[PDB]
Order: sequence, then structure tokens, then C-alpha cells
Amino acid sequence: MKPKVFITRAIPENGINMLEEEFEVEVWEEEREIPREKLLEKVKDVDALVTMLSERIDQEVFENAPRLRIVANYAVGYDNIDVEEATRRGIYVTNTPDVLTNATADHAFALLLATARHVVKGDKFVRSGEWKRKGIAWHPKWFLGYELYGKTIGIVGFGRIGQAIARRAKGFNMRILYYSRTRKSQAEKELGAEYRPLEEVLKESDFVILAVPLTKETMYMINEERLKLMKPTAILVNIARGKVVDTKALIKALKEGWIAGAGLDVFEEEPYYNEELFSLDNVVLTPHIGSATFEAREAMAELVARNLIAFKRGEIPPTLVNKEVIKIRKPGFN
Amino acid sequence: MKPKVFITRAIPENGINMLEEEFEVEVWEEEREIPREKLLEKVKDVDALVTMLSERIDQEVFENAPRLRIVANYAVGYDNIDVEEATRRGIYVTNTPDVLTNATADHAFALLLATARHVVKGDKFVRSGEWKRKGIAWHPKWFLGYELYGKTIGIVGFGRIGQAIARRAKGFNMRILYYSRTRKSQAEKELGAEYRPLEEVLKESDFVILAVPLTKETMYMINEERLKLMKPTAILVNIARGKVVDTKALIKALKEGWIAGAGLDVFEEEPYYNEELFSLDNVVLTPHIGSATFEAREAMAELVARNLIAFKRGEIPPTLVNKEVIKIRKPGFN
Ligand SMILES: NC(=O)c1ccc[n+]([C@@H]2O[C@H](COP(=O)([O-])OP(=O)(O)OC[C@H]3O[C@@H](n4cnc5c(N)ncnc54)[C@H](OP(=O)(O)O)[C@@H]3O)[C@@H](O)[C@H]2O)c1
Ligand SMILES: NC(=O)c1ccc[n+]([C@@H]2O[C@H](COP(=O)([O-])OP(=O)(O)OC[C@H]3O[C@@H](n4cnc5c(N)ncnc54)[C@H](OP(=O)(O)O)[C@@H]3O)[C@@H](O)[C@H]2O)c1
Repeated sequence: MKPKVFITRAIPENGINMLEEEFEVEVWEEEREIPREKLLEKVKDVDALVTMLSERIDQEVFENAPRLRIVANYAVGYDNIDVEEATRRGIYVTNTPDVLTNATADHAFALLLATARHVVKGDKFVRSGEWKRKGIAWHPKWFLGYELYGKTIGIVGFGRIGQAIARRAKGFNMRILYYSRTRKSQAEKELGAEYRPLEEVLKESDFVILAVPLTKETMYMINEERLKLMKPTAILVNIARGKVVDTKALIKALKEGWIAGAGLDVFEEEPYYNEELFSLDNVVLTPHIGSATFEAREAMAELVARNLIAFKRGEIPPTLVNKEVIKIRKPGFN
Repeated sequence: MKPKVFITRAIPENGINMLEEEFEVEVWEEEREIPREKLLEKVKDVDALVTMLSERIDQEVFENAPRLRIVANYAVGYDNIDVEEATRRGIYVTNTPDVLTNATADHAFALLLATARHVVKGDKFVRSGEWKRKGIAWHPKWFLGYELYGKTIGIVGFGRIGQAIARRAKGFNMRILYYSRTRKSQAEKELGAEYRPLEEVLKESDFVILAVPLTKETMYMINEERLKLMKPTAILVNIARGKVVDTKALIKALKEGWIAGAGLDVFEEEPYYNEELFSLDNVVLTPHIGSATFEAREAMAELVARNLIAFKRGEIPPTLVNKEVIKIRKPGFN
């Protein structure tokens, strides 16, 4: 008698418990991701879905889900969902902005600093015993990295996470440039940031941070010609999506010294293995953990629940991504 | 006819070249550190020394250096120099403050973030191919770390580097507490920082950063009872000196979950190997590279040269650490 939601992953219990008050809830509890054929089977009679970036919510899913009215992504990105087709069908799509902004902006800085200061390579040198075995405490030319103070940070995608990365950069006294679809004077005045065309941001920055969604417009925007514009001392950080960067071109740039290093949280396929990329000591790698804090987790689970419960009550969900759907079908289950 | 300086390491050429205009210069150029017996031989007829933290400038060095009038440490720390004995003897001692503040404060944040967000462990997971081999792109419970935003940072040693770490923490919207020998209202008002007794800082902080010199008073100040006061979710960062922390107690704290993790740039002996410490995935380790930026390097070399040249000219050196020596012997060579 309650509407039915399938949750494709073991998200925090707080969100599951909130949903159990208002829905019949099914939760995929396994460590492994749900196989595609099982996803298609399980959506047969669901009114709602909570999905991860690992599930491709495309036309084929919709065709196999005739009761589905709302998809809540447990993520701020939604490049895994065919939102135009959802809108067509009157299906509401929600995401999780804001509650993971600080985690991801912190992780961008974690990657920036780790890459700039040789933290991963340094740790291996110590931890392996090589430092002790070689017998040399310190040398003035070892492990030299790059300053941030007074340097220019270039933020590609000046949204929630991009602005939060700029806020952190102000603590390092950085000159802040950004490229975005829009220009925002509030954030400009609060942070001292300045808009420039993309190729100017790439030419003038000491650190380039990617914080855009994946769309047709941002696919491979960091390509071979764009990388050639960057400084040979510059560090690239990708916390956005893997396919914003042409990895083949990035490998060439790193090997040939077109840029100095890269910190990457996201990859063209996940999981990822690339022997050539992974052989480089001027890259730092993390497995798509930008939003991985206990608190962001929990807050994302609450927010997915709030969206689905608002929808049940005939309210517009607070983090609806496809507002055009409202005029197509009003909220609620039938 | 020019005074003679021995430089114990291959510091940047800019500083060497400045000194060659005014001194007969000898530079130890080898990768390895100068052996103790060679140090004692080489100081026999020097008027000045430029030393690294690796050289122990103690009474025995002074007794073997009868012309020595000034020691310029290529470091801000000077726990490797017996400054009281230098003063006694009329020997000026200088260091390198300021020019390495931003490098070291950046590295403190590099270690804080790497430890809080599992950057080293994450990189090994990806780079080794384990992420790919296990076949799972992402899991909501994997690699969960700690937020900074709104959290409390406790700075032990509120000097040049400690205040610069607080400046960076303001970009993360942190509540800033500090313990120091003094209280500083300027920095309090600029950064919103508040003084507290040491044990209160340890109890109330989510991140504890050590930025004190090594002195009799700070030796093993982070001991077993102090570690027990910390939060089980708290992260410790040591960019100060290894002997500020009782490593045996720190290992117990990390294994027993008294604190959540530690980022360490400095060790009780350097180089260092500790199999038990190095087996822990909740530690991040770097080989005393806090000041290792190209620019800090260069600026340290210039500053050592400026000190020795000012002294030659009968001027008080700009970063003299033992001001009492001035009344003992005026500056210059004879
Ligand atoms: N690595 C991780 O763990 C992780 C975690 C969270 C998010 N992410 C990813 O980061 C992305 C951004 O997150 P967010 O919350 O900051 O989203 P957001 O607030 O929508 O910000 C994205 C910004 O990118 C701008 N943008 C979009 N298309 C662009 C284009 N073609 N050219 C230039 N700028 C463009 C957007 O412009 P407009 O102002 O015109 O909107 C917006 O300012 C998500 O979409 C996601 O892919 C990754
Ligand atoms: N890891 C690295 O690569 C690296 C690089 C640079 C420096 N260091 C180390 O970091 C240390 C600090 O550097 P810095 O330039 O910030 O020096 P600093 O300006 O002298 O600051 C040190 C601060 O520690 C405070 N302090 C000293 N003794 C204390 C005590 N017993 N209790 C509480 N606070 C005490 C000092 O108090 P007062 O205000 O009363 O002076 C001062 O505020 C150096 O001495 C060095 O050991 C490490």
C-alpha cells in the first residue's frame, strides 16, 4: 500500500530508516555493484529509485520500469541519467548538491597539495625503508615542490564546489581565476576571483582545478591542445569526471613535461587501470572518493530521503534537477 | 685575504655566488652528508660556517674551530646548535625564518588532508591495480574521512608557521584554537583564533598541528597521557621536530584507536625506520620535506648569504638568534 523504492546500494541507515516510514524499501546490500540484468529485473514494479553513479539510468531502464516516477541520484553529478528522456516521461530526477561541497573541495585541495609536494612518493620512500637504507637524512635538492602563496589558481567550473575551492585558496593568498558558463559578481567580490576565457585561465594558472559536470560540452575539454597551453610548472587536479580530460593527452603532457603533475580522483572508466599513467611519479590517484566523508554520506542519505518523501506528499522535491517535468506531470504517486 | 666560509651541503648556487664575492668558499657537494670526522677537520681554519640540521654544532665543533665567528643554519630550527655555548664564545648564530613559512604551512595542510582523506592508501589501491582487480567502482562506506569545515584546528606553537597554518584554516571555516608561550591579540583578531591551555586544545580539537621548536620544554610534550586526551576522531600532524612526540605512545594511540590518524614529516632519528609505525594505514609519512619548495630553497640560500655578508661588514646579521652575543663581541672578522 505504500509506494515502493529500490535503493541500489548500502547507503547510511538514517536515510533508509526515514524512507521505511513512508515506502516499501528494498536495498541492495552487497559489496559488489548490482549487475545490469538484475537492475532491469528489480525496477519492474518500483515507484521510485535511489541510484548511484554506477547505474546507467537510460531509456532501457525506463522502458523496463513502468511505475517509476522519481529517481533520486545519491550524487551531485547526474551524467549517469538520461534526464531529457526522464522529463519526457514525466519522471522527476533529483541529486545531492551542497551536502558534499565541503568534502569535495577539501579533497581537491588534498590532491593539489599531495601532487605539488610529493606526498605519495615521499611516503613510499620513507615507508619502504629506502630512506633509512640510503642513510641520508636530507638533501637541499630532494622532493622540491611548488608554493601556493601568491600563485594563481584557475578553477574550471565555478559552481558550488568550484567556489568552495576558491574560498580555500583565499587562505593561501592565491590569485583566483575562473572559467564558467556564467560570471558571478558576488563570488567575485567575496573572494577576489576574476572570470577569464578558458584558454587564458589555462595559460596563466599555476594550479588548474576541474569542477564541471560531464556534459556534451565539457567532454574532453582538457585535450592535447589545451594541455599545451598550460605552464610546465603547473599542476592539474581533476575532481570532476574522468571524461573531461583526454587521458592519452594527459599522459603525453606528463611524460614530455608540458605540465608538472596531476592529481586525479576520477577516470574515464571506473574502476580504472592504466599501466603507463600509473607508472608516473608525478601523478597522485584516488578512487573517486571526493565526497567520502562520514558526514557527507549521512547528509546525502537524508537528502535523498527528503526528496522522495516530499514527492510522495505532492510537493516539488527540494533538489529537483529537471524543473521542466513539473508542467508535464504533477508530483506524487498514483 | 677574504674570510673563509665552509658550507656543509649543496645549497642553491645563488647563495654560493653571493658568498664567493665576499668570502673564500668551500662547499661539500656530495649526495651523502659530511661525516662527523670530516666536519671536525674542515672547520680548523674557517671564519664562518653554513650548516644543515644534520650537523651537530656543539662544544666539540667549537673547540676544533678556533677562527669561527658565525654559524648560519640553513634552517629555521636551530636545535642542532648549542647556542648558549656559541654566545659564551662570542659566536653569532643565524637561521632562516620567514622564507620557508609558506612552504611548511602548505606541507602541514598537505599532511592534514592526506591523512584525513586517505590519499596515500587510496593511491596505492588504484595504482597497484587492486581497484580494477576487485571490479567495484565505488561503495558508500569506502575510504570515509573527516570534514574540516566548521571543525576545530588546534595549533601547538603559534609562531610564524603556526599562524600561517591558521590563515589557511580560515579558508576552511575552521574554529582555531592555539597553545603557545604567548598569547597574540593581533593574530587573534585577524584570524579569529583563541588561546587555550594545552590540555584544552588537545581535548577540543579535531586536528592538532605541532609547530614548536625542539627545546627542553617541548621534548616529548605529546606523550602518552596527552594523546589519551585527544578525540578518537582526531588527526595529529607533526611538522615540528620528531622528539616533540613520544613515537612509542603515538603507535599505541593509533593501534588502540585513541586518535584516528597522524601525518608526520619529522622523526626522532632521521633517516627513520620503524616497522610497527610504518605498517599502519592511518599514518602518512614524509621525509622532512616541509620546506622543500624551489622558492623556499633559493630564498634560504640568499638569506644565509645576507647574514654572513652583513656580519663581514660589521653589521648585526638580520636573522641573528642569539642577541646576547652582541654585547659579548661586536660583529666582523679579525
Ligand atoms: N570527484 C567527486 O567525488 C565528485 C563529488 C561531487 C561532484 N563531482 C562532480 O563535480 C561536478 C560539479 O559539482 P557542483 O556541485 O559544483 O555542481 P554545480 O554547482 O552545478 O557547478 C558546476 C559548475 O560547472 C559550470 N559548467 C557547467 N558546464 C560548463 C561548461 N560547458 N563550461 C564551463 N563551465 C561549465 C557550471 O556552470 P553554470 O553556472 O552555468 O551552472 C557550474 O558553475 C558534478 O557535476 C560532478 O561531476 C565529483
Ligand atoms: N618540518 C619542516 O620541514 C620544518 C620547517 C620549518 C620549521 N620547522 C620547525 O618548526 C619550528 C617552528 O618554526 P617557526 O618559524 O614557526 O618558529 P617560531 O616563529 O619561533 O614559532 C615557534 C612558536 O612555538 C612557540 N613555542 C616555543 N616553545 C614553546 C613551548 N615550550 N610551549 C608552547 N609554545 C612554544 C613559540 O613561542 P613564543 O611565541 O614565546 O616564541 C612560537 O610561537 C622550527 O623551530 C622547526 O623546529 C620544521
